Amino acid sequence: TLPVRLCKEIELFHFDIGPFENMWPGIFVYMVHRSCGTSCFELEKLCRFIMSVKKNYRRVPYHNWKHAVTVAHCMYAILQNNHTLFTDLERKGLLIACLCHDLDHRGFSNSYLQKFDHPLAALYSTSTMEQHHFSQTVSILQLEGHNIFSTLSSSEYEQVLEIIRKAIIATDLALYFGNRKQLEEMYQTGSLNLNNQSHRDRVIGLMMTACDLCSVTKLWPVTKLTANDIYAEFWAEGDEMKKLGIQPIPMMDRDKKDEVPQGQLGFYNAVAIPCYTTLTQILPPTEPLLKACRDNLSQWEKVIRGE
Ligand SMILES: [Mg+2]
Ligand SMILES: [Zn+2]
Repeated sequence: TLPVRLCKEIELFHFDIGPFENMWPGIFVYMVHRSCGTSCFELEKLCRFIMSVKKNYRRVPYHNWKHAVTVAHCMYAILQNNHTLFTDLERKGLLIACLCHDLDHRGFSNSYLQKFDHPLAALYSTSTMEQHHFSQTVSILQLEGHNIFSTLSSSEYEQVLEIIRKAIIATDLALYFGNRKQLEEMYQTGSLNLNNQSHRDRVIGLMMTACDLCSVTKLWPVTKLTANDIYAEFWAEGDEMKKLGIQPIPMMDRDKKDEVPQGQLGFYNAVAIPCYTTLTQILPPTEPLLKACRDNLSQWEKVIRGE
């Protein structure tokens, strides 16, 4: 059972799962139960699926089990605030996609894998890791007793894997820039229509980006602690790059730590602030995410100024 104090807190966008590690599997079950009913999946199947998903996140500093549940929780808060707008299969597909979105991540970006001719880059040309994370999701669903979508029809089973596949591919940041530009135009003119499937996929796509970057929408002490974990992974990539005779970008160079506040400032102005601004225009109840992002942009502007 979930403690009473958490039941109120889990609904809010700023909830930090950080302090409840032993409760993360149960928090995911509670979010699924609240989002699509107590008989959303056969409980025994769901629990085996969750533990296998947990076992398939590596012990890397950032793209680990904790990140998967953080992203899942952010999606739950979007779905709890945007009732009736999402179908039952979408609510169901999106929570699973979020838990699985970074499965079997090795702490290396697509650029490294594409630059050092890694076997995964030969198999998957673009969105290299995201195509591997989707493959890991399908392999897990196909394990004995792990098929949580057994109750669905053929038509429904193939729809949910498609919601999941597009959702996991939308977590490739390289695709975010164009997707947000198209949504921004559609909204400003008045073309945006959620009944059109292509628009829906785009709206879901940006929700996946919002969820995946939600460490920038927590209270400042949490945002700062997560950033140290992201950088430990980025700096470990840059160290391998140095060993292979390639000077890494500043963001992955541990000798360039002093550029972090300015790098953070640019990531908020170019990536995160526009993401949550566009999301807020389409889904007004998601406003707390933009407000929290703005509060952390102000904290980074304070670090650079010397406050
Ligand atoms: Mg990812
Ligand atoms: Zn992620």
